[PDB]
Amino acid sequence: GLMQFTLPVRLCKEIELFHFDIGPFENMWPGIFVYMVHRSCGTSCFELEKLCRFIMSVKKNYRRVPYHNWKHAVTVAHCMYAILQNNHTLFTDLERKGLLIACLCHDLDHRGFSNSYLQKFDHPLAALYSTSTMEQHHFSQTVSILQLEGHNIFSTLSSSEYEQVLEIIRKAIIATDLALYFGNRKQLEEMYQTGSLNLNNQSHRDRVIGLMMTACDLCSVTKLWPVTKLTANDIYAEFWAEGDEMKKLGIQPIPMMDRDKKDEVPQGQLGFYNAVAIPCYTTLTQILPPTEPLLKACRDNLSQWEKVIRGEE
Ligand SMILES: O=C(N[C@@H]1CCN(c2ccc(Cl)cn2)C1)c1nc(C2CC2)ccc1Nc1cncnc1
Ligand SMILES: [Mg+2]
Ligand SMILES: [Zn+2]
Repeated sequence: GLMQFTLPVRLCKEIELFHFDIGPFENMWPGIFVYMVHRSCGTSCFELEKLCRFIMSVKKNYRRVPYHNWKHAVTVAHCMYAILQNNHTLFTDLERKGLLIACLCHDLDHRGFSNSYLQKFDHPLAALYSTSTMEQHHFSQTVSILQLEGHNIFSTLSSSEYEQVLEIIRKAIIATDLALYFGNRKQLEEMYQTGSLNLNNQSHRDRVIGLMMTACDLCSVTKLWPVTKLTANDIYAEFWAEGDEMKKLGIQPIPMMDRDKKDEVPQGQLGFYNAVAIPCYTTLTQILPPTEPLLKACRDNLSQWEKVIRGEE
């Protein structure tokens, strides 16, 4: 109860910032996550013995892949931490609880392959879940760990609140299917621009949480250039491996997943910042102004990718 977590001064300061990198010391990441839950939610939110055990079962069920790994799970929870800390009054006690756990669980048991590849490969998960194939798997894994013994971190909630929080987490994890981002933002854009957006509307709240999850999921594009640059290597490591597996199915992959088409990556990143990233943080800033630093950082990396094409690096 009186056992606070405390980080070194540089991390204690820098972890409040949006562009925070959790660093290469894996054994610190669980403590970083418990510090964030304590500040963002409260020392009373979770039983420390259960949370710690929950955290370590989740870690175990992430795989050793270049990008969609344990570090990504924690990085995505940090972004969600920063948003909730800068938007202090807007979110309920169950949301702040649900959302940090949703972020940590969002990519449980990821194999480094897109939904497309599972469909074309005719993976068993594709027959079980026809859309948002991995995301439904991710949520299924989350429920599996919650139900392990001594892992029910929500055991103080009423039966009804417990159902609410698992509904928050399900929708939250499904929203990280990028296929669903495009329509979600467009609907939020119109609701803002016609001025009919309404945070008391539960249908509206879900969409906003959906956008927050995309924002957090893509947050490697909102770091200082060196972190974003080096994370781009890990993502394409996964992309190029999948392309190889596409070729093995007798399918020429899209250039994004073809390693013989590295030259085209800089231009591919512009399209992505223009088509996906900037629109995502713009709309998010419009609905939550104190998230503006995610937009600024995103623009800074977009500018850096233009410099790459101009041969200045
Ligand atoms: O870039 C991403 N998608 C782009 C789509 C088009 N792109 C493309 C097109 C043509 C060529 Cl020839 C090369 N590439 C790539 C990306 N996607 C995801 C989720 C799987 C959806 C997450 C992060 C991402 N970027 C990222 C950048 N930096 C640090 N971390 C992640
Ligand atoms: Mg995912
Ligand atoms: Zn993810």
